[PDB]
Amino acid sequence: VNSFSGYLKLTDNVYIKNADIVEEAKKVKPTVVVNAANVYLKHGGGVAGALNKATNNAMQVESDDYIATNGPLKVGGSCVLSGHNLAKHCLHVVGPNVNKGEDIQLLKSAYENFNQHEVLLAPLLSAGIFGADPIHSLRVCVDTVRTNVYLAVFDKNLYDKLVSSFL
Ligand SMILES: O=C1[C@H](Nc2ncnc3[nH]c4cc(F)ccc4c23)CCN1CCF
Repeated sequence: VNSFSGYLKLTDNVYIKNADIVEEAKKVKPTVVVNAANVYLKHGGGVAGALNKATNNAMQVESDDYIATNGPLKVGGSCVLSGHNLAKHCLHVVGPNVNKGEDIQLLKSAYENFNQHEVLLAPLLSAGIFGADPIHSLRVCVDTVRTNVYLAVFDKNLYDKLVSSFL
């Protein structure tokens, strides 16, 4: 039993809700919140900009030190950093950004990072400003993640479409 509330159950391990991931993280304080990161951990907009803003820019400060030490992530890769006031940990995961021409096949590799964590609160990878089809992202999530994932979808219209079209 966990503290996630109001989710629709899609499969044995995947759950979905129309929610602001920032507000959901602040309420649940999950062990792991997933960020929709880029390879430079520049949290300017989308989910990343919102999460970082909620940390009062502490996420960005920590991320800049991470990059200065380690260099950029790979597309499809991830790193574990602090969750600040939102979660114990933040798993920064880089899905391909279609608006940069990145290979959508890397979306499966991106979701594989979730399997290193027993339970996660997450957005749909490569959705929103990353330019991928969210219906496809949900399909890849369900077919790749085996651990327990609680998906927050900000847009109510998109949420209803994701549920109604789910196979
Ligand atoms: O709403 C969503 C889903 N992403 C989110 N899910 C949960 N919380 C979120 N907070 C955000 C804050 C932002 F500035 C930008 C995006 C999100 C977001 C996936 C695609 N989509 C439609 C429009 F992008």
